[PDB]
Amino acid sequence: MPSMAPVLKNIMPAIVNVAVQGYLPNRKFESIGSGVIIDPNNGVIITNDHVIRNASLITVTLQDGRRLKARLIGGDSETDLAVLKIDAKNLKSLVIGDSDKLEVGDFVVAIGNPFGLNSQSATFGIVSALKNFIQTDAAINPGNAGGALVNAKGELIGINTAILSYGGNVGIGFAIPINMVKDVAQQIIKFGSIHRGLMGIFVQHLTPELAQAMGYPEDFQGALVSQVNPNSPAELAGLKAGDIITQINDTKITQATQVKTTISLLRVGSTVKIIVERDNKPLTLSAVVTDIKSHEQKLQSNNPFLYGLALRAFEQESPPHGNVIGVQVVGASENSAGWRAGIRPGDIIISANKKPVTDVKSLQTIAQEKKKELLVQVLRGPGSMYLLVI
Amino acid sequence: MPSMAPVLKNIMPAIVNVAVQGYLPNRKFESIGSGVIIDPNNGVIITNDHVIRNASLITVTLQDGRRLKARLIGGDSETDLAVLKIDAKNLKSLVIGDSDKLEVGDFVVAIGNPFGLNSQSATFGIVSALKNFIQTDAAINPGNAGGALVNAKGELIGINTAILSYGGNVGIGFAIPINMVKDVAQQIIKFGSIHRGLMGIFVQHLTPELAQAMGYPEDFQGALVSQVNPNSPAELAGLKAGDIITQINDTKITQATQVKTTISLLRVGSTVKIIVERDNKPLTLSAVVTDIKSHEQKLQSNNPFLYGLALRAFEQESPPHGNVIGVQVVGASENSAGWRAGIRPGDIIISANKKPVTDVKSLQTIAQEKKKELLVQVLRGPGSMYLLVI
Amino acid sequence: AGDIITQINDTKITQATQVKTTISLLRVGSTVKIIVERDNKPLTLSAVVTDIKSHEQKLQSNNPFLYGLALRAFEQESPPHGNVIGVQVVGASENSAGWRAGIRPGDIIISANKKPVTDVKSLQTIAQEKKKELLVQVLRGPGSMYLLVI
Repeated sequence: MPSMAPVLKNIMPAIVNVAVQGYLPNRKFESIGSGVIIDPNNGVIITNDHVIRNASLITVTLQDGRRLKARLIGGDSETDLAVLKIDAKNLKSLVIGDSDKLEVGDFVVAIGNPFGLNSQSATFGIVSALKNFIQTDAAINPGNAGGALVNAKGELIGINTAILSYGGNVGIGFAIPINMVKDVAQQIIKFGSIHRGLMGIFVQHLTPELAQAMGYPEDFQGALVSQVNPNSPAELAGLKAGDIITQINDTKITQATQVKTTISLLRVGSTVKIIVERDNKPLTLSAVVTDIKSHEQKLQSNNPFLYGLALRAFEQESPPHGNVIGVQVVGASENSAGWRAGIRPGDIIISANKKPVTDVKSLQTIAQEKKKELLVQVLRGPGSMYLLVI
Repeated sequence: MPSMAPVLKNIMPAIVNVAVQGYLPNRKFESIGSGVIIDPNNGVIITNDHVIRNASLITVTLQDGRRLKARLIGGDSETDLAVLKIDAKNLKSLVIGDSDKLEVGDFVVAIGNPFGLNSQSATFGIVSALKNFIQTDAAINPGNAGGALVNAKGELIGINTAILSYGGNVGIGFAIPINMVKDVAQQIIKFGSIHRGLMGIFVQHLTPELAQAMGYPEDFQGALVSQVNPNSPAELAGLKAGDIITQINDTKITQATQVKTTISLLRVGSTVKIIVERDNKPLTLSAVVTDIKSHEQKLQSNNPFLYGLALRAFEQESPPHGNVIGVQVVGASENSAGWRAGIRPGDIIISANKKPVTDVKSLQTIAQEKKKELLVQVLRGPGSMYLLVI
Repeated sequence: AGDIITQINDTKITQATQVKTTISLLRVGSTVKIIVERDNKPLTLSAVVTDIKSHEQKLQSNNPFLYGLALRAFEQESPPHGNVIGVQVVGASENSAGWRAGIRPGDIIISANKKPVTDVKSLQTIAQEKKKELLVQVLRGPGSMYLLVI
């Protein structure tokens, strides 16, 4: 007779309980979930960042009734993963699969603790879709989070995370593929965390309708680039709106949504090779993943007194003033060095450092002048005002 | 290791998205569901009539991202099926199974798009019951409608349609057996639609309790005939209340509910052989499926001025009138040639074409008289009235 | 504009609302003889009636994809873009060729059919290239999207 016990038996202790206590800064809360042992010797354990979030104590419980105090090595919420360490020895694991060999229709068993139990719950199904989730109809309910999704030979291939559904299993659960898991695990393990980078690209799905419309076979495949922001690594590398990304380093691109998932795993400083069909010619591009703090910080020292604004040219007969000629503020970043000194949306900058301000460029050449402050002169409907922008 | 991928791989593109837009005459609505390709060369596609209903545009999307405009060849709601055509080529299919070889306990995979996705969702289970539905515990949620239910060798054996359950999968889904599907598909394909017929039979389930009670072994099997309406094909063929239908053309009858499902697939004009145990003697009967419009229309020209009424004999001392002798209207079809001329329920027809009207037969022999109108004389409580029935 | 109507065909015209009543009665194909005052010089004109739905068609035809959308030159310094230049879409008919294709009012069309858009004319120039489609590169806030208009 066929059975899934022969493999499940060896591997259950690899899966653990994860109970969590604490309070949310916006109330006490107990938050129960699951977890997996990926380094029996160092006690390295994986779980969902959402389970352990806002924890003071993280109690793990293995199969043998051992209740252990756990420590959070590091935990990225954007991929909703967290690494854990426990100082007990005599721990078991399971082999770590390769999520890329998985095929829709593969059999699959989810291991976790939905609702209560203290030893563990296992449930059966197939792989139903690949996205960056894995979809499965193997049951997954509250408490399954952080637990294991293993293949027909018992190899860790996924960490179960979400359901679609007043939310019972319904037959649609989501797990992160294990390849991703290894990837974020070592980074967190190693650097203690993940530094995400910027690119300066916006990317949309290539409809055959589109591919064709740009002179391509209606089964050409890739991700259409709609914008490339200026002074962004994407543009340094020499990318352009219109380009179709076909390939990023190793990964092959057939959907837009892939580009974001390949990249948002790269450490700051990572080179990324971008193969990009452009006007039927193929051209390999290299871009550097840079620091989202420094980059912001850089454009700020680049465009100094004027960063965070949205300007335009203005020419109007306006009582009481007469004929207004300045630049018009069309918006203002509330944390902008503009807004702080007083500039609100709607204002007309008709002067700066006692010079006449005509077009947007006339104003920028004035902020060009090396000083510690911009002395700006604004209108605000019927009345004016000077404002000192530092 | 065992797997369902080896077969699912070849057959997924056979299944499609079906999005639908429009408004209900009783509001704009988007109505998403699924669909299957049963003629890769002619682009013949099946789905549930309920998905495509009230559509203006029917957008299909195959696996390769091709978004196609679709046309409704024809669609029967009573079986909730619809045939679709699309003018693209390079389409794949799957083999069409035989729903009659299926056996409770067979493994089975449902393919469709519950909720969003644009490529497709597949889910596993067994065949749980046969009814005219197929029951399965393979997951089925909103958006699965119109999609495929295939057997352990990947052959189309069903079109998933309904769930039992604020309605998630719960493990009880319904698909129409494919044999039925072929049947309605060609008819719609061919004649562009299905003309359902009349019989004039009412049929109930033969309890052993009943079978025995009519002098039969308590494991005799069939459908008990409770009524046979007059001038109905059932009666022409020579059927009778009391008879037990054992067999209809090819099909073998073991439940009542079968009779309705075998017959409501027959084109107007179809002969239907009915084998029927009667007083322990077997007698084969042949009946003709006739037109439900003409048949109504026929009884109407048969019984002319009196169709749609429910009459009875009446003899009462009634102030102010004295002793009333007429026929009593006990009801009236609101769309009856009676009701329109004025006759309401409760009326006493005490005369017609200036002759005395005593018993129901006395009235019918008068409507017998060939003319263009019946001049009828009614009472209505304390007062009377003449009414001209055309 | 600025013309004063004196009479339509034979019917002389003494009031403003005379006109609308006179016309709506005329069968389509007829040939109206409008006589008009322009700077004290009376002038006589020949114009031909046509059907409303038929007309609308002429409007949809003479302009392939930009029908139903109000348009004006755009220039602004706009994070995260830098200095945007394109034509801004002011209004987009509920049933405009573009509204179907995905356009919403507000969008700033920086390129069409792979060519840079600047003034309003440049876009139409481009929209007259004898094509099956218009591929419009819009901006929407801090975001870009490509649209195929048909």
